[PDB]
Order: sequence, then C-alpha cells, then structure tokens
Amino acid sequence: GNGQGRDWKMAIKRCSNVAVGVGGKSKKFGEGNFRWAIRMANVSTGREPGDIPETLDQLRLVICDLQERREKFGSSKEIDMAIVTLKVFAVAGLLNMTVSTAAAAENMYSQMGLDTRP
Ligand SMILES: *C(=O)CCCCCCCCCCCCC
Repeated sequence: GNGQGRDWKMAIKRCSNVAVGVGGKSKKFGEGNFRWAIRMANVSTGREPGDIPETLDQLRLVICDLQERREKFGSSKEIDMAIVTLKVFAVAGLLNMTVSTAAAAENMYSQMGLDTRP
C-alpha cells in the first residue's frame, strides 16, 4: 500500500482476462483471486505470509514446491487451484502472455520443462 509497479498492475489487469474455468466465458481470475492463491500456497509451503516476489524463477519455484508436497499427500482442488493461479500469472505476467485459460498456462509451464510432470 505504498509503491506500485508496471508488471504488477499489468499482470492483474491481464489476469482478469484469464479463464480459470477454462472455456472462455466467465470464471476468470482477478486481484482477490490471485491473492487467495499466493496467500494459501505461501502458507502451505511453510513460508511467511509476506511472500510477494517478482521473478519468473520465484514463481516456478513455488509451484515445484507446492506440487511436491501436494504430490506425496495426494491431490487437492484447493491447493491445485492456487498452483495454476501462480502459473498463469507468471507467464501472463513476466512473459506478458495472454493466457486464455489457467489450464493452458500450466500446460505450457510443464510442457517447457518448468513444472514437474504434466
Ligand atoms: C500495498 O498495497 C502492498 C501490496 C502491494 C505489493 C506489490 C506487488 C509485489 C510483487 C508481487 C508479484 C507476485 C509474484 C508471484
């Protein structure tokens, strides 16, 4: 609540277009949503609530971590969603990509060899 950033406001505004439901009709991301993901995923990774990086490396790292934990534990829609959120935001943010659906973004991150397994 002090300083602002280009990639920050640009990422959020763009994320609004991202289709979390995957289909191209409502159910898109946003400010509150993006926060709910990073916030939850943060605590899940035994990391303080003040986790707000600004590098594609930091994002891809958080994913691999949360994935590893959620993996050995099984699978959870909640945590799963948070992951896909940080993914689309990372690509559509750092890469300023126009992710049509959170699902597509995650597919690219993994397809490129960033996210462990599909
Ligand atoms: C005042 O409102 C403080 C909150 C503003 C934080 C700025 C954004 C910091 C960078 C986070 C980017 C997300 C990376 C996954």
